[PDB]
Amino acid sequence: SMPFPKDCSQAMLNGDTTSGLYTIYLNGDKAQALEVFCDMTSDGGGWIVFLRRKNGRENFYQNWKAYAAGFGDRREEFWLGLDNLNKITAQGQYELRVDLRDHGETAFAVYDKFSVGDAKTRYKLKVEGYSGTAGDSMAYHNGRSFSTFDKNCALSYKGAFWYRNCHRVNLMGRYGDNNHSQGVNWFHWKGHEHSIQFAEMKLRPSNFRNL
Ligand SMILES: Cc1nccn1Cc1cccc(C#N)c1
Repeated sequence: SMPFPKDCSQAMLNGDTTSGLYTIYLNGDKAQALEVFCDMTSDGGGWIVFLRRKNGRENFYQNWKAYAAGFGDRREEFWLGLDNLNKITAQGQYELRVDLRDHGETAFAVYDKFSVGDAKTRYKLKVEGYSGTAGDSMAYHNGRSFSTFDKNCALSYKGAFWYRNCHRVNLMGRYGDNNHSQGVNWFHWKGHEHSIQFAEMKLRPSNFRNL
């Protein structure tokens, strides 16, 4: 095993094959411990989950400092934090996976290249290299800074995202809200008038597929 695994891929190769909470260490530094949820089953596992929607119990209409730091219950609905995402994606070349489920239907999106810039970039999104079944709804968002109501799409849709004008993805939107663009949306799968029951966003090294 590795003593200070820097993501869920290094924690999995540590032979831990059960999904759940694991400690990772940013840059492999024992002083930068972070508790994460590892999805060890989806497409080979080793995924850090950074967003989960499943029941509408958690409030996602939260401010910049909350989106920077992270919030929620890692075992249920939560947001990992933009500072964490910046520090993880800085460690190497990461891939994004999005898993969606609604009334028994599932879809997914993978982006071969995924990064989140630091606070001086207002946590700029990079997403490239789409494959999957959900439809490429992140392309619209590529290169955009993060937006919250206090730093306006976040206000208009009462959510937070790498908003443009405004969204094709709104996975931090209002749970079960089928009103146009208000809900947990992935436009090129279920449009803007259908809030998705279950959503996870997760990341791991892009080279994991053949390591
Ligand atoms: C540890 C801590 N103190 C304040 C904010 N955070 C970050 C946080 C909170 C809840 C869930 C996640 C995840 N994943 C991250």
